[PDB]
Amino acid sequence: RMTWNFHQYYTNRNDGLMGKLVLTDEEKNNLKALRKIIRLRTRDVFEEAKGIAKAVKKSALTFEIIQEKVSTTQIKHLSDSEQREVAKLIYEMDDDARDEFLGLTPRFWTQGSFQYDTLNRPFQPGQEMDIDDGTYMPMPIFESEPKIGHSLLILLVDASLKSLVAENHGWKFEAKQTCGRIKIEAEKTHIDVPMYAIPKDSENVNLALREGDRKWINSDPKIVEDWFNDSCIRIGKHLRKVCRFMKAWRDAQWDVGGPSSISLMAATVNILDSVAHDASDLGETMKIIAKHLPSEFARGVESPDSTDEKPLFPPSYKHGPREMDIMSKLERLPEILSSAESADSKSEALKKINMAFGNRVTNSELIVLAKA
Ligand SMILES: Nc1ncnc2c1ncn2[C@@H]1O[C@H](COP(=O)(O)OP(=O)(O)OP(=O)(O)O)C[C@H]1O
Ligand SMILES: Nc1ncnc2c1ncn2[C@@H]1O[C@H](COP(=O)(O)OP(=O)(O)OP(=O)(O)O)C[C@H]1O
Ligand SMILES: [Mg+2]
Repeated sequence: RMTWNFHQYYTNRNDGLMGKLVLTDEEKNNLKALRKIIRLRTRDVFEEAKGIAKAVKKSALTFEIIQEKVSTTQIKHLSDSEQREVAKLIYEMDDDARDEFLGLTPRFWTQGSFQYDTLNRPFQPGQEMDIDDGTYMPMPIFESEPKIGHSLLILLVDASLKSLVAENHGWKFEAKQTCGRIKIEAEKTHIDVPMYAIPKDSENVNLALREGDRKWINSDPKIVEDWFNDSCIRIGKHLRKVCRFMKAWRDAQWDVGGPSSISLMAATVNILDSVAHDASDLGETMKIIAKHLPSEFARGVESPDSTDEKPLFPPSYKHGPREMDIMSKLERLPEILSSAESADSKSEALKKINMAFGNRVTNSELIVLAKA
């Protein structure tokens, strides 16, 4: 009953997979420095725009003079039509709207894998690590439209990010449906900035959407943060590790694409909550996760936010080529792991398990002969 054991292959912080995935302190500090840069500029742009609104409260300035004031701020890094729109929105505000804007100071909170500590070093060329830093606009509760304006809020956050891109060589701006993004290719890094409306201080946490039908959706990122932290407490310290490993698998199997990180987390928590496993052998634990993921994904992976009816990964009847590919690779994973376990030699064991996680771990002495 001889096997190969991979517990150190997975967990070793020198040169096992944890060692290869976890950011160095310098890398983490660089991301925190990037976050601060964005936060300070967003703060500044809002103070600048408020200064113009303050002037208009004092005196009903002409549109031309408001434009001139806009053009001397960071908003100058938007397009001509975008600057005109900002000036027009400030010109068009009634007294109550203007007073609400003059009271607005954006707040910030990091979400995603930087926040709950599952951010992996990227693997393939082109792949990037990111930090997701949300900007929050405290304002009165609204049903349909806020008393400051979706359009103005997005223009000002865009102005912030674009002003930074203009000042930093090798930085590039990208608009997404749920965020503005600064990409820094040479640093294999981007920062995503989702924007939320919240009350002036979960049902009233509203994510801004860039294009389409709905300008807002109720999506409180703290629901996911709290669910995952609670899950780590409930299941144990290995949950963060196996979530990292499943994301590393995804990065190795797909250059571009694959299932979302949050779908992997949700399915893995469901499996570990409901299936016996042993944290002293994370090789066996990974095999157990891999055996059960196909069924989790085939039925559709539900969001931990119960108010979100949209699945994190759709059920089988809604699959196209991409979802079919994901199912195929999920089905292959337990077979890869099983073959690695019974390989003829340590070097073949390493070669095989690296077909799941990529050729990152090279130290075959992390794999030891065992019985199972
Ligand atoms: N479909 C979704 N439903 C609800 N929240 C989502 C969804 N996709 C992303 N989020 C929110 O955004 C956060 C960041 O997402 P994302 O960058 O995809 O994951 P992550 O956990 O940061 O993993 P990576 O390490 O970046 O791959 C996590 C969650 O609070
Ligand atoms: N409820 C939500 N639904 C979707 N995305 C969300 C939600 N809440 C926050 N986000 C933001 O979306 C970001 C990742 O979304 P996504 O648009 O899938 O980027 P991606 O994973 O690079 O894929 P694409 O760039 O869209 O192909 C991370 C997070 O900051
Ligand atoms: Mg992220």
